[PDB]
Amino acid sequence: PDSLFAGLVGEYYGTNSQLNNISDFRALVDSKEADATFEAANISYGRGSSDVAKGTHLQEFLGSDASTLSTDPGDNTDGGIYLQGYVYLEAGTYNFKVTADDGYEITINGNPVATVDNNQSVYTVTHASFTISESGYQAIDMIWWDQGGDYVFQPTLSADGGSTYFVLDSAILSSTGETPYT
Ligand SMILES: O[C@@H]1[C@H](O)[C@H](O)CO[C@H]1O
Ligand SMILES: [Ca+2]
Ligand SMILES: [Ca+2]
Ligand SMILES: [Ca+2]
Ligand SMILES: [Ca+2]
Repeated sequence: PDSLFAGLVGEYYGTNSQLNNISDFRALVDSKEADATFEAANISYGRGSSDVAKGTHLQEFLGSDASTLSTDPGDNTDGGIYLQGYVYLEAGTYNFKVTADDGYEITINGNPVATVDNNQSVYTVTHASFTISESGYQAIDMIWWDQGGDYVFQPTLSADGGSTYFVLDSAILSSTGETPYT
């Protein structure tokens, strides 16, 4: 049985190898069990300095979500997160606008909808629009990593053509696709 909560299933992975791109982080996820798990209920993390994978920087980064950490990871030089679950969206057009250091990839219903395939100091990209064909819980996943140094990750989503944006949080997230009453 998987727990039902108003959030995405979060996994954190650390490494002492360099993360240069999405492929490197995905390979890290493939390589071992998560160094920690958590509930991603308010997906607006950071900013901080001095490596997300060192000390208590991950806790600080995750903020409001860190109280659900399964463990306190040890130090690593590089690290990142893999989030998966569901997001309630009505049928229509949407686009992400994401602030991040380093890179990331967000997919909805298996298709990438926001990609930065490289390291970067903090930068905000307004991504291309995508459509949702049927109202309901949509499958969503995210990866994000830090190669070192500073770190931040705030995807925001617009339903109104880029006029307003919102953070993905417990209002609309579901870990399993069932309706959370938590
Ligand atoms: O956080 C930043 C970014 O990772 C950049 O790519 C290299 O410098 C680090 O300090
Ligand atoms: Ca794994
Ligand atoms: Ca730690
Ligand atoms: Ca590094
Ligand atoms: Ca960084």
